[PDB]
Amino acid sequence: EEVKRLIALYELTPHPASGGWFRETYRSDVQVEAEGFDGKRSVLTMIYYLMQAGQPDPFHRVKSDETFVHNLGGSMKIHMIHPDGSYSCSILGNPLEHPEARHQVVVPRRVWFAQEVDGYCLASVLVAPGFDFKDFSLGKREELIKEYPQHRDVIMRCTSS
Amino acid sequence: EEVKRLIALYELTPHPASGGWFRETYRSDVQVEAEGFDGKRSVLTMIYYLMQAGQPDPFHRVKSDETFVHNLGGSMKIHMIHPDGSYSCSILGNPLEHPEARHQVVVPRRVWFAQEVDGYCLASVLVAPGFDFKDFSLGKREELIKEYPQHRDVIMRCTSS
Repeated sequence: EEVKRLIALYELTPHPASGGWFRETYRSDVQVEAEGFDGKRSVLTMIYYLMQAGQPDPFHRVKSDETFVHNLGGSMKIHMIHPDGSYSCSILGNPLEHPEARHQVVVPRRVWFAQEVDGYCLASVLVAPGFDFKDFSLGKREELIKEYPQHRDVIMRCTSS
Repeated sequence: EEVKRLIALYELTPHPASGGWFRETYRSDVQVEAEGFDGKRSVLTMIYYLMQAGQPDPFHRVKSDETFVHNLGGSMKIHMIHPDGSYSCSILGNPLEHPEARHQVVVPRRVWFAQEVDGYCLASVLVAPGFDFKDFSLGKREELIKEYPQHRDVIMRCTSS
């Protein structure tokens, strides 16, 4: 597989909280303070992230804008549920093959998001201020359905029991 | 051309200080203070940047790490001259086609750098702290040769008279 060659070359490993493969490749020396964050943070972090068909990356949330950039493969569907209860969907990919896709997608801070692919996709994902486990939340199925009953179907598909 | 379709779709325009095509697509709301910068700065900025054969992007320098990410096309050669006078070269591209190329390249703050391609390349380029004209320097041919006489050849090729 091309997938296996990519995993070997970029030295990726299974992601604890999801279905894909990852590695953190960069973490900035420069540290900054920001309102709403508990303590100092790196200004920027970057990973590789690779996904396959059949396993969604379940709903999750952070305190920073998160920037997705397309490297190789098919399209990636990014689901979003905003604070006011509205839902949207952005397509990450190559517009020369898929006219409504784009090479860059930014998901706004504090939005609940999840993703799925039809083939495989290799992306680079960045966050600023930089990633810290204290700023991260994994979504709970029953709590999400309680808050957003109008989105039961998509929530069921992109969460664990 | 595929190049012309890309310019139209992503709405790019000629870059003032170089040979390629660009547009700033993202600029973070969050502002931070950092030692060595004159005043507050955005935490992160992003552009698209597209290059063609025959025109180099001439030597230049900034105060932040700069992160290159490969989207489409052939390989891109990134020349670097470090503060201690040493020279290095990184290849941005797809290792499935070009075994020594990589999809991500980070150039360290305060390094003089330039680039060239053999075909065409579309990349996404990010900087943190975010870009501000007061942090930017365009290299002068005679001043660069005075400081780094051992690198006369490459300097001649990647600067204007």
